[PDB]
Amino acid sequence: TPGVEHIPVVQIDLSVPLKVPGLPMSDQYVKLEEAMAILFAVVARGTTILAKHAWCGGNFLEVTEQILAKIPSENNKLTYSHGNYLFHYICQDRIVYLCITDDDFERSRAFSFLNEVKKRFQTTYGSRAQTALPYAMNSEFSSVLAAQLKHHSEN
Amino acid sequence: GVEHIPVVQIDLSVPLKVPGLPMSDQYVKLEEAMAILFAVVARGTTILAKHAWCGGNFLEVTEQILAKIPSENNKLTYSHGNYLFHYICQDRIVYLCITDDDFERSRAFSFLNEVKKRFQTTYGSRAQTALPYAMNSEFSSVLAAQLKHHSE
Ligand SMILES: [Pr+3]
Ligand SMILES: [Pr+3]
Repeated sequence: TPGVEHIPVVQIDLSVPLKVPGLPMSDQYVKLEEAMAILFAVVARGTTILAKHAWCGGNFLEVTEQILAKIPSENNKLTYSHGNYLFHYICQDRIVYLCITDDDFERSRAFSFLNEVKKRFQTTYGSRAQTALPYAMNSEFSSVLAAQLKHHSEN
Repeated sequence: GVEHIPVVQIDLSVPLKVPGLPMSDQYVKLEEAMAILFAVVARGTTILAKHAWCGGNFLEVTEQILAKIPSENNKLTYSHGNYLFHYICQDRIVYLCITDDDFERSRAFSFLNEVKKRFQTTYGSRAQTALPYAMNSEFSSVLAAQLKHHSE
């Protein structure tokens, strides 16, 4: 095969630079197909959902009802693993902030998302969340959830 | 950081189904010196065939690249971040590929010359006029085969 240093290498700028999916540590790694990020997010109290949002199709409420039934009411944080998906939540003052993500998504990014959502939900709705009825916050908040889902799934 | 937070296996009666996602997660350790990641044939800003080997915003970037390339014949490599973009423009048709920053450029241009030869013998003068993605269904697989070959 022939010779090429007569051909220069030019530095250029890009508005949207190239992002190859890989791993969050090392950079000799590539995924041969797409990684997806946060698929679904829900705020709940115990077994009662208050707001939600999904990015695409999925039996998210079916699964969410099964999850919430398992989570203890005492404060804590945790990740559940099933098939190719992970479920991350924070329970605080009995309110659960949960999301569902590709197995290939960085957990730390997931919990940052959850902390952010919590901060906004708590500043927006305060004590109301302790008593509010099913889906009470959904019409207003789902769109907050959708914007954060987008934000944290890119950057 | 979240290493302290455990990861627990659970079981479900009715498990999660999300249609429209890829069948699996395949990660490779990257042959930085033998890894052509993407290849595209275009006329000016109009793409005619393409093929990607791995995940990436290749069409996003490709639109930004083609915008920069002058129409007169020439060959060149562009550098951005950890990647290089190598092209041959000939009779306005652009043959471009994307690779790591440490890849052997001579291998890239060999690939590009090969692809050009085939595209030109297969499609001849059509390339001057053919509509967007017109050659893609049939040629992407030629691109994929050569991509595989020149990466090994
Ligand atoms: Pr996956
Ligand atoms: Pr490198």
